[PDB]
Amino acid sequence: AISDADLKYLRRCVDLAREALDDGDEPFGSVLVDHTGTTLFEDRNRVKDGDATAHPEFAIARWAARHLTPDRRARATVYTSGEHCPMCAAAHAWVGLGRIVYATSSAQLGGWLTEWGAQAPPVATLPINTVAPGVVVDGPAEELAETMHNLYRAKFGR
Amino acid sequence: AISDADLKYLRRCVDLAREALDDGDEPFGSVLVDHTGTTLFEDRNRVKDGDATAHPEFAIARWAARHLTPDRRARATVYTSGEHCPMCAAAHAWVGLGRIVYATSSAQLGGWLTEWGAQAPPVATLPINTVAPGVVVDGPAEELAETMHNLYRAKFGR
Ligand SMILES: Nc1nc(N)nc(-c2ccccc2)n1
Ligand SMILES: Nc1nc(N)nc(-c2ccccc2)n1
Ligand SMILES: [Zn+2]
Ligand SMILES: [Zn+2]
Repeated sequence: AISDADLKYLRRCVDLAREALDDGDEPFGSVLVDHTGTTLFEDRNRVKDGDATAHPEFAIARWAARHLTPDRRARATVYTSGEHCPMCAAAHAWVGLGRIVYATSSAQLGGWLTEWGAQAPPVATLPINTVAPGVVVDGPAEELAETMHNLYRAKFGR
Repeated sequence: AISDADLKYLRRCVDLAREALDDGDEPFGSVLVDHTGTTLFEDRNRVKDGDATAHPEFAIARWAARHLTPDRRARATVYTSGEHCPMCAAAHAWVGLGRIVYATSSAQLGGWLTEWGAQAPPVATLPINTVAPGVVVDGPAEELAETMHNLYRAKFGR
C-alpha cells in the first residue's frame, strides 16, 4: 500500500481539491515536496476564469523549472489528488521532475464519469507512464477513494 | 487534405522554426489562424532559458483561452512544423481549439533523433489523437519533409 508519510501529503491534496471546489473550481489539488520533506509549492485547479489548462501539476512543473536545479527537481516528489492528465504528465517529464504519487487514478476518474452518465474529458485518460515512460509513479490510495468519488461526483456527476 | 493555403501556413511555421534555431532555440514553429483566415498568433520554441515546456502550441492554447471565445476557438486552425507533443495536444483539446495541420509527424522526428543517437524526448511520441481523440488532424506534408529534416539536423544532429 501507500506509505504513511505519502498518505499525509495526499490528504493535503484532497484539502486543496476541496478549497478549489469551494471557490467554484474543479476538485484537483497538488503539492511539490523536496527530498528533505519540505513543501515547496501547493496549488489547485484554477479553470473558472476560462482557461481549462489551469492545472496545479502544470503550475508545479513550470515553478520547478524556474526555481529548482535539475538535480533538485529529479529528487522532488509531486503529490496529486488525481493522476496527471496527459498535459501535466508530459510537462512533468519535460522539466525532469521525480516521483509522482496520486490518490486516485485516471482509470478511477474515467470509470466514475461513465457511471454517472457524464461526458469524458476532451483528453484521453492515459496513465502517466503512457505519456512519460520514465517517471516513477505510485498510487492510488485506497483510503481516499470514497472521498474523491464524492468530490468528483459533486462537481461532475450532477 | 492539405490545401495550397494549408501549405502556405506550414511554410510560415518552417520560417518560425528557423527563427528559433537562429536565436539559439529549437526548431519548432506554430501559427494560430482564425476561421476568417486572419493569423491571430505566431510563436516558436523558447526553451533555451531553461523551461523545457516553452512550446509554441502550448502558448497558442493559453493565448486562445485568454483572447478568444469558445466559439472562435472551435473554428480556429493550428498549424505546426512538428506534430504536437502530448503536452501540447492535450492543451489544445482542453481549450477546445479546432483542426491541427502539421508538416512533420512526431514519428518522423523520433526516427531522425534515433538515427543521430540523440537523446529521445522524455515524453512518448504519441500521435495527437491518442491524446486528444476528438481533434481533427491533417499531416504530414511530404513537400516539407526534407526541409524539416535539415532544420532538425542543425539542432539535433551529431
Ligand atoms: N487537473 C485536472 N483537471 C481536470 N478537469 N481534469 C483532469 C484530468 C486528469 C487526468 C485525466 C483527465 C483529466 N485534471
Ligand atoms: N515543440 C517541441 N519541442 C520539442 N523539443 N519537442 C517537441 C516534441 C513534439 C512531439 C513529440 C515529442 C517532442 N515539440
Ligand atoms: Zn492536467
Ligand atoms: Zn509540445
